Amino acid sequence: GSMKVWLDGRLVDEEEAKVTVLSPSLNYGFGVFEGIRAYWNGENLYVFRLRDHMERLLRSAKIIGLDVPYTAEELSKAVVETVRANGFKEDLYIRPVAYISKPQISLDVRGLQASVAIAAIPFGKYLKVEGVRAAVVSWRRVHTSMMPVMAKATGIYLNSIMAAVEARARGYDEAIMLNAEGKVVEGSGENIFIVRRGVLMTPPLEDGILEGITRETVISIAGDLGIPLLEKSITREELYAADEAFFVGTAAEITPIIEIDGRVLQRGPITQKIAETYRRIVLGKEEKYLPWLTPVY
Amino acid sequence: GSMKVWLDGRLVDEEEAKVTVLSPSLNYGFGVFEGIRAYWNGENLYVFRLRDHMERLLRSAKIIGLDVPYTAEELSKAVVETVRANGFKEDLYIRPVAYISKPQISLDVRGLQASVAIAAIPFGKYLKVEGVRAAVVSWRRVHTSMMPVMAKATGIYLNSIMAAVEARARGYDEAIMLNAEGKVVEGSGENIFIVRRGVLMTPPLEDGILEGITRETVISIAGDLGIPLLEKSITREELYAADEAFFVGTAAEITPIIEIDGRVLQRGPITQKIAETYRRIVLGKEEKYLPWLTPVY
Ligand SMILES: CCC[C@H](NCc1c(COP(=O)(O)O)cnc(C)c1O)C(=O)O
Ligand SMILES: CCC[C@H](NCc1c(COP(=O)(O)O)cnc(C)c1O)C(=O)O
Repeated sequence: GSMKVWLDGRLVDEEEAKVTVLSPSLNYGFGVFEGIRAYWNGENLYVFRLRDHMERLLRSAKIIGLDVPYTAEELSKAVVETVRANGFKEDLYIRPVAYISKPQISLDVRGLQASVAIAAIPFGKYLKVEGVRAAVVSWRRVHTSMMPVMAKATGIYLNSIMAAVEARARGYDEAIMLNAEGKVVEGSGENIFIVRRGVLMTPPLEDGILEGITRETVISIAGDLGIPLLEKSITREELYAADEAFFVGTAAEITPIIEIDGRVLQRGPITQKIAETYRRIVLGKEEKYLPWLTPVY
Repeated sequence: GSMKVWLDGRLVDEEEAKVTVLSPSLNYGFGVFEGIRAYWNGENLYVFRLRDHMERLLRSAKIIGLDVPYTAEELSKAVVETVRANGFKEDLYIRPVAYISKPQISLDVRGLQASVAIAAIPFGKYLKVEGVRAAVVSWRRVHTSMMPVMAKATGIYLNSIMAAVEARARGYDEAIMLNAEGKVVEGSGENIFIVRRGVLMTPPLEDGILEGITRETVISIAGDLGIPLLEKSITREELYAADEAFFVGTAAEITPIIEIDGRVLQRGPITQKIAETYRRIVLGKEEKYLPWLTPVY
């Protein structure tokens, strides 16, 4: 067992895909990354919303001032080449990461050129498919006036780490974070939805959350299924009182939340319908959505 | 030209001191680092407050939940061995960095063991010794309720990057950041002092700043010199109206601020006295302080 990894145009062994410990990306949290799934349906391997993830990678890089010298098209091709070169025929999580490979102590990162690495890794479920127990954590989500939280920027994730570790140490599966204004915004690595009186609600972008591609997927799904949907701020009380709640994300997929700070919630019907639909979409069984699947072979 | 670098007990070439691009330290800003100077006085090479920096490295790691399997003593010896092994006889900036060397997508970083790398690099002045022009930037310093800013934690520095880049792009030498409550707290990589009516003032730790070892040095210096000193919050207006102001830091040393957002300040007498004293201290000419100098040879 040793898989290949794309790195600035070249396939190398995992063991050779390394960056100097003096990199300002390692020292100062200055890079961007992505999370992309590929699903095996029995007949092919499909990368889900590949192009969308690669355009977001570049939006992230533009947001933080990182120069990524590749286009979204190149990056997309790179993913396909990398999955091929390994001959995977199973569910993958794909990690592109863009970082500075030059050693540099100076915070002045102007004019640097990012490298990109892409790894593909066998991956099953991230959260219990039957539902997870969640805790609102003491750590607040980092705020837009301090760090650009809408970007999937590496240094921001120290915030997600504090959150994730705190919930897990206390026995739970996942953290929920509030923003600076006390609104429910995000799991450590998931966007969040609740259902209240048959309306689906998810915090708006302006609340300071990652603009998740799963989130966006679920918004279209709700459009198709005729489920009324509001992008509206959510408070802790609404979460405690929700008829249902669930997390969404590339790794997380669609996962029900069956407990929040000891308050029990049903594994609910809207969650279930959305989870079933999303599975059909990613496995290639919904014709309308095939433009979002990139065949590897 | 190729220098040696300490890495988990072993001296290796810079080119071999590399970490997998899948490291949660690279992907999620989860590590800690230090900044340590060594000064050449003509007769020896002295590392300044080595032990203090290494104990802070470990406080940082304890703060963010990173397990560093070395003691401050070991880390100190490592620095000396590394400077020796390179045979430097000149001014150095030393970068220890503690990070996770295992590849890992999961945010669950519990139970991991950090590696440490230590590099030493020739280094002269960071900011113009005659004084710098500074701008209060649009980016706020990250807040304690979101990230542990008192630690020298890698992912936090994306905040310092946004600040430093913004000031430099607009033509200035350095950024000043306000905290969430609007108080002047820190440069992108410096603590800040002002002098108002002959009293030296620097923001208190609780304002959300790095507990700088230079800052601490200057507080003792002021004690010795009989300069009244307050650890008190500073507002923008006080900075505009200061009789003098200056930045301090390992890299920065003691640097006057001669302009803030177009408002001119004198290169002042207290700044000068503190800069002259600090130089004498680090070059070994002040007997009282010799316990803070570690001879390399
Ligand atoms: C492992 C870190 C989590 C990681 N990010 C997913 C993620 C999301 C949802 O984003 P999307 O639906 O675009 O996947 C929301 N919020 C955060 C903090 C995330 O990490 C993931 O790649 O799934
Ligand atoms: C290159 C990043 C700046 C870096 N940190 C120094 C530094 C200080 C002052 O700390 P000390 O006096 O302990 O050095 C204050 N504040 C910040 C944000 C810093 O980066 C330095 O190593 O000097």
